[PDB]
Amino acid sequence: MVSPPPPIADEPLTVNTGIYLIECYSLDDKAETFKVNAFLSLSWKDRRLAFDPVRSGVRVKTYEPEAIWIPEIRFVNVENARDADVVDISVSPDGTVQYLERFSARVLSPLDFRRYPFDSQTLHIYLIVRSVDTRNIVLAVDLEKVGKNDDVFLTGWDIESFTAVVKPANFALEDRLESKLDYQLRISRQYGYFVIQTYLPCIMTVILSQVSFWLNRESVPARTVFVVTTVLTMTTLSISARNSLPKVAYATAMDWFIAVCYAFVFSALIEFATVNYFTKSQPARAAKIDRLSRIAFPLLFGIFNLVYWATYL
Amino acid sequence: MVSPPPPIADEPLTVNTGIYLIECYSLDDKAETFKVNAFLSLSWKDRRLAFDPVRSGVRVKTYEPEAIWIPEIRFVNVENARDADVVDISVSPDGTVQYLERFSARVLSPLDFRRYPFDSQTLHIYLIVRSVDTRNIVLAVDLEKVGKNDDVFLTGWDIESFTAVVKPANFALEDRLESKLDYQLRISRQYGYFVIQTYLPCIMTVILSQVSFWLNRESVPARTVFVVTTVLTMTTLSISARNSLPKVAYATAMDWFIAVCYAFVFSALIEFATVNYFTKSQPARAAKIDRLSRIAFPLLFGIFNLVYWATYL
Amino acid sequence: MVSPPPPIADEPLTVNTGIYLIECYSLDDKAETFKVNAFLSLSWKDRRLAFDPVRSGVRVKTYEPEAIWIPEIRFVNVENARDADVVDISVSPDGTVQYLERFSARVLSPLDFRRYPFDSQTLHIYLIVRSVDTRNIVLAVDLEKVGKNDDVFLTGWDIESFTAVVKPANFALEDRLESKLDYQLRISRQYGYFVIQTYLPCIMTVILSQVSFWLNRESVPARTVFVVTTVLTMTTLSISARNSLPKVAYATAMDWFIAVCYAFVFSALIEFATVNYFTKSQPARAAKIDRLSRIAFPLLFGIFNLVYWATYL
Amino acid sequence: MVSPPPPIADEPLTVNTGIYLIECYSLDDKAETFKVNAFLSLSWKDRRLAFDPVRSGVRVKTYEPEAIWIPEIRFVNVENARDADVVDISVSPDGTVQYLERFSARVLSPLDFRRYPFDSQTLHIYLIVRSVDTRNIVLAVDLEKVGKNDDVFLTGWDIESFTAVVKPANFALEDRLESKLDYQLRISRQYGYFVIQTYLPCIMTVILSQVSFWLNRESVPARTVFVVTTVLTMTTLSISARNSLPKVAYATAMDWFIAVCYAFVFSALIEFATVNYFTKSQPARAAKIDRLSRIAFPLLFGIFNLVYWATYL
Amino acid sequence: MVSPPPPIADEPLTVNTGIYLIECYSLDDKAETFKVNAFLSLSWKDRRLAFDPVRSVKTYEPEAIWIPEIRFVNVENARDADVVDISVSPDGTVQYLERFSARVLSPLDFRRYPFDSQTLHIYLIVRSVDTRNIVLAVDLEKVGKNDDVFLTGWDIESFTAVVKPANFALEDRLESKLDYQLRISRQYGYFVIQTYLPCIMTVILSQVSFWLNRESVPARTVFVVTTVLTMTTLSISARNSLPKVAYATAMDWFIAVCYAFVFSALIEFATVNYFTKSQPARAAKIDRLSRIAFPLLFGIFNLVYWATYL
Ligand SMILES: C[C@]12CC[C@@H](O)C[C@@H]1CC[C@@H]1[C@@H]2CC[C@]2(C)[C@@H](C(=O)CO)CC[C@@H]12
Ligand SMILES: C[C@]12CC[C@@H](O)C[C@@H]1CC[C@@H]1[C@@H]2CC[C@]2(C)[C@@H](C(=O)CO)CC[C@@H]12
Ligand SMILES: C[C@]12CC[C@@H](O)C[C@@H]1CC[C@@H]1[C@@H]2CC[C@]2(C)[C@@H](C(=O)CO)CC[C@@H]12
Ligand SMILES: C[C@]12CC[C@@H](O)C[C@@H]1CC[C@@H]1[C@@H]2CC[C@]2(C)[C@@H](C(=O)CO)CC[C@@H]12
Ligand SMILES: C[C@]12CC[C@@H](O)C[C@@H]1CC[C@@H]1[C@@H]2CC[C@]2(C)[C@@H](C(=O)CO)CC[C@@H]12
Ligand SMILES: [Cl-]
Ligand SMILES: [Cl-]
Repeated sequence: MVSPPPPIADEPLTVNTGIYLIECYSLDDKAETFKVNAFLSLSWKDRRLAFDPVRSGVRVKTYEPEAIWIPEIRFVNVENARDADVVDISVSPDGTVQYLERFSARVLSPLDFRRYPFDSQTLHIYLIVRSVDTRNIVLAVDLEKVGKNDDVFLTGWDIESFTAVVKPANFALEDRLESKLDYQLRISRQYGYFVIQTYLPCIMTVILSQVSFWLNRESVPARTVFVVTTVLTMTTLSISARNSLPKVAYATAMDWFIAVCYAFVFSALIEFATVNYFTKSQPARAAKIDRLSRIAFPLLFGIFNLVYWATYL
Repeated sequence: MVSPPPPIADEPLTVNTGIYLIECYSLDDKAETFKVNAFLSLSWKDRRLAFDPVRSGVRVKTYEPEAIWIPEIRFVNVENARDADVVDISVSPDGTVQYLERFSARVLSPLDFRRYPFDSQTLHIYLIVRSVDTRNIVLAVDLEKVGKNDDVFLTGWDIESFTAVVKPANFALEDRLESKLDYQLRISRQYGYFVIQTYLPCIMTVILSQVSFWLNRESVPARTVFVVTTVLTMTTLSISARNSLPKVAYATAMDWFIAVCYAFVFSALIEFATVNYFTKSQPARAAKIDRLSRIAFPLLFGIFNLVYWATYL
Repeated sequence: MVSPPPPIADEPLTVNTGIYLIECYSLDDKAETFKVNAFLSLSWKDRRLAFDPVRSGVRVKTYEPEAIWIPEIRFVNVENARDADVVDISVSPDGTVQYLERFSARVLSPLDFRRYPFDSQTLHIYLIVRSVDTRNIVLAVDLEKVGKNDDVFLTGWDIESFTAVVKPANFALEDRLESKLDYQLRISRQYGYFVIQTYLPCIMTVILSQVSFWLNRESVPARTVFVVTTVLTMTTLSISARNSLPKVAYATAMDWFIAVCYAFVFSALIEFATVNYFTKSQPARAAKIDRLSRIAFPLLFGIFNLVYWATYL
Repeated sequence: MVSPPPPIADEPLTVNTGIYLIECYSLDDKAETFKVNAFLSLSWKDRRLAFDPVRSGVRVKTYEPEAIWIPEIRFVNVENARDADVVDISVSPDGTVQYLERFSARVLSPLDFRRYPFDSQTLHIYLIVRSVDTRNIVLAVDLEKVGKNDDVFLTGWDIESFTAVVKPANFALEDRLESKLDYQLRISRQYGYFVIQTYLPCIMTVILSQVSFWLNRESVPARTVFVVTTVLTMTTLSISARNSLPKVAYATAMDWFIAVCYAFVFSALIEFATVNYFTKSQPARAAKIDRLSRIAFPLLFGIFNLVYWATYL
Repeated sequence: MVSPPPPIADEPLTVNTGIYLIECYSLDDKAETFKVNAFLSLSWKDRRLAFDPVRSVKTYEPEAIWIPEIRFVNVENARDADVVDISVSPDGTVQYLERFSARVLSPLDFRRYPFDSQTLHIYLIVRSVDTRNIVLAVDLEKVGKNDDVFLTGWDIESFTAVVKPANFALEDRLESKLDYQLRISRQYGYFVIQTYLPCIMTVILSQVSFWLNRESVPARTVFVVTTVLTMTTLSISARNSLPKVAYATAMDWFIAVCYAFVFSALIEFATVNYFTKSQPARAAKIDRLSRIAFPLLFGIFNLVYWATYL
């Protein structure tokens, strides 16, 4: 068929859109993609399909997508074109078409890891339509048709809300009008897992590094093993932790925690080296160094943990 | 075509459903997905298709799916629309259509890892049908048509039973009635593998850490090597083990075992540090500490193992 | 079309089947799947297609799959429906259809790792056909049409034989007769690779563990490094080795070898701890322990290797 | 249909091409591939489609691709044939066809890692068309139709520009003329990530290796632990780092940095061995060695870092 | 349609074949597969399609005329092909041209690895129909490869075809098989700096132990033990890149000899330590000789090895 001609001769055709999330899975932090399976509902007026509700003994009548003109609606931030199965098409006596499909798609949406792993994100799904030569087409949001099933889960996340920005973005693209809607899924990460995946190994490794201050200054190899193995452990945990993320330029909150832990551990190494350096000559100085490290380190570390967990919680 | 109109003018069309599991594979603990290949059987009454068994020399007659109306049956908790090959369609003289297809699909079903690796799960397969404007459609379960092939296996699991909840869940979705059935595959994990993957390295690492109490207190480096390497081994086993699971918020039984082992090992480190701290001044105290530790540690560890394996077995 | 009517009115239609392996690749131990690319040949009698060999000056005549009835043959133990390209269809004057297609498929067949890596397996490919309402259909095996190309290889394996069980399994399924053939690919693993992947690191790690008995008893740290590092090496090799297999409940022969090596190494640890425990008081006892160990350990290990390699070779 | 015949009887048909990047993702350094989703716009003259703008009350008129001849345009440096959805086809009264599709494709384009990770690249997308026997076909670039969406991101790169080389490469291939255009996406890597992934572990490992010069020369085991563990750490970081790249023949800037760090650390090992060799006889020599090393090493390292970061920044 | 009937009534129809490599990527050493994207060109004589050039090239759609079913043997799935052109000649000569991509499965010989050369094979095959026997041939004009073809780890020597095909019987029909051969040689330098250097340096490090004071037993223990475990790790790591081949590669030999030298250094340290109190002259002599023999035997070994495999 052809696009619905304008009654006002100069009126844009608006398509009322709605998405209802059925399934949400495969949120890939490294790929910054996730997979979604949902209903897409579109609704518009085409009087050419109108009919008398009394002369015609049918109350609605239903068409197949090949029978009538349907607007070409595309997703923007997606990897391939979605896979969709048309579910239903119902026309009204006045000519109002209500189209309903179920689709799955891999959406590509960038994440802000600065606050990670205490981060919240807004996943975006951009709808777009390109105007034809006969008529301009404009997108709109039917709030009645937006929502998500209750059994929608992201195993690592809390799902806050799924909403749409009602006013669309209309703009020129290659000499035609495009209309783009922004659906927004707000989510916040469940950080507890990482607490026992990285934060505990780091804190315990720092404590282990601090145990060296209580060993006899003359047993140099023991303290060497402690300091060195704790340093290498810190480095390994750092690299391991950053291996979960994409190659982002900035630093995450976990990056800061790990870097400060590395500071404390390397400071323990420098302390061990200084004390050993002063052990023969000036044993009073070395002894005082151990005494102060033994008080300062766990105190500064406790204060640091307090400021950090107070801040990011 | 269109849906069969009701004879009672107000009667819902019920679709008799059945699933027969043929193949079950690719149970991914991290993705909380598994792949299934089975028969789907549907059966309903469409009088329009009735025929004279005598005038028509056929006792059944068979149609192609394009020939007759077939209800749109969808899976809910699936990643993509299933891949199906229609196997057979048999109409009865009275108009009873019996439809049979074979499908494969990737089902997405969440797992409860709290008791892991001693966990049981119910994998769900939700069938759903959406009512059309001419008639409401309702799902039901033909028990004769439910089951699973004997050579169905989950390499890591024992399969208990495959049953269906007979009463469906009917609800409103985007202004239409939907009918949902819940097929339930009950399975229980075979934990033995993990016993030799994680639990043994942990137990042996604890014993190794305890060996340090029997080394001469003056040979500080040896005990340092024991304690430190055992601590780092415990940390490595913990991280490694938790790397097999999805980012669940809670803690598994394995988490508890590993955490208690880590408690014992780090406690052995603190013991070595205390003994070394009291070795020059008050050697009687240090000696008494080792004397008691050699009895307490393996005893508390044996008791703990008793409570744990007694509980989770 | 429709299925060939029976001449005996009560005679089952047999389909003569054959598979000719062209390519065999991607044997996945963890997934218990492999990919196969082969010929499938079917042969049956449809009198409707018969013709006079003299009146018709053609010796065979060939049809397209859409032209004639073709039996719906399905694989059982497969992940998706196969991908098939029809190669040829030739009818005989008497009505004998010979159909030939080339297909690729991902077959799922469980492996028995108990004897691994000295294991042999039977990979299964189950063919099946479902009876229609007009006639019962039964599978059979045409040995002339079974075989494999000589350049068929599964890297890391010896291919013994590819045969078929001639008598099929006929059984009732959802009120219809099904006919199932069992094609069997017998293979045996090439263990030599693992000899240099796991067995040598273990044997050398045991020898290294035994070196500790010859170091001076007063150099406690050296022996500590030996015993501890060798123990951790054993643990690492065990975990690494079991990482190649699926989560099987049982233990493989490699598992037994590694476990016995761990027994010897941990026993060397206990020996080092005992000798160190008796080094100050009763130096004769410790000396005797080292003296005996230096003979017993490598002897018991040699005998063990003798029994093991004698058994599994 | 067939291609538009030439008016000059000898004139080549040019197709005006444009690509508008919508989505850019999955830049795989190891595979040297990336995935792209964009608009492809083609424009050519087919006087067979001309029409009177007055007799025909329409100003453009739009066709389906099956209705009219469309040039076979292929990508060269792609893995599979692209996936395209035709978006619009608009003819002008003069016969000017404007075709617009949206496609996704996996482009294969080699990278120059010599300056990695301080590298810039030009990703190429080569368009090509093969001439038919009725007419030669030539490609051209419509600058109005080239560009990229503002929300185009490579989660690790700065995108400089997306341009086209206007003069195409025309050449003979298998006895027909081929016409090839070169679209060029210029990008430059964000190296900061690697600074904290590899460069910091290396620098800290070097400093740690230098700490050994300040330990008492008599505590030989401590210095041994330092030097040896730092050497193995350097080796591990080197291998790990090169594990991110494809098997390129040449050496990267990171390769040079790591190799120089390895030089400094192994030189620290040789220094420790020499000092230990001269510790009993000629302690003055050993002392002089440590005294000089403590000044030389960190100076040569500082200067080295200055030249390196000055050069590659 | 049906296959072209023979003019001699008993003559086989030959199909002139050619492959032109456009794209070559994803050579997987572990899977022994590679991916190829190329032109396939076929040429044969069908007089039924001949025509008077004066009364009337002319081009058909593949559905319009009979086209021979040509299959690849050593492939995982059937290729994906887009027909590019079909041109008939006045005499009936059909020239068909398609562009295809396929994942070819071809075994590699790792014995000389990583100094190995390989011949990747692409086997074409055609099955004879009941009306006529079909035989394959090679149109040299139609064989080649684009210049910008690269294997990101290999030097490409040549791409040629064996002109004489292999004809044989398969399930009661004649099959005709062509062997296209892509000769390549591996660029070993990467492995030179991935494994061989860590091995050589690990051996040197193991040798440093002979110069430490014999009384400092723990230091030498650290050297020997860590160097041994490093050797083991490098061996396992290296063999993790290859399929589970039965035989041994040249890298296997280099790593095995390095392991021999390192474990020999461990045995030397243990012997010296065993004789340090009683017979210190013997231990001293052992170190004296070792310090000369080890680096000499190792240098000579490297000379023979790199001389041989280059
Ligand atoms: C920072 C630097 C010099 C600059 C690089 O070579 C790195 C070393 C690391 C070890 C440091 C050394 C400076 C002197 C220190 C602090 C010694 C002292 O207490 C001096 O009395 C003990 C450890 C030594
Ligand atoms: C907990 C803390 C201080 C707070 C952090 O720096 C961590 C260390 C770890 C080592 C501990 C130390 C406190 C004092 C201990 C218990 C010593 C004593 O028995 C003193 O009698 C031996 C080991 C020492
Ligand atoms: C097995 C056990 C007890 C049970 C767990 O606590 C683990 C320890 C590990 C260290 C063992 C100890 C038993 C006594 C041993 C063998 C000592 C003796 O030869 C006594 O002469 C040296 C090392 C000691
Ligand atoms: C390079 C070489 C010989 C050649 C291989 O066996 C490797 C060793 C490594 C240890 C080196 C040795 C040469 C002599 C050195 C430099 C000793 C000296 O200062 C000599 O005064 C200390 C460490 C020794
Ligand atoms: C090969 C064997 C015995 C057989 C297995 O238990 C493995 C050990 C490994 C350590 C070897 C030992 C034999 C005796 C050696 C060579 C000692 C001597 O110099 C003998 O004087 C030092 C290291 C010892
Ligand atoms: Cl579905
Ligand atoms: Cl393309």
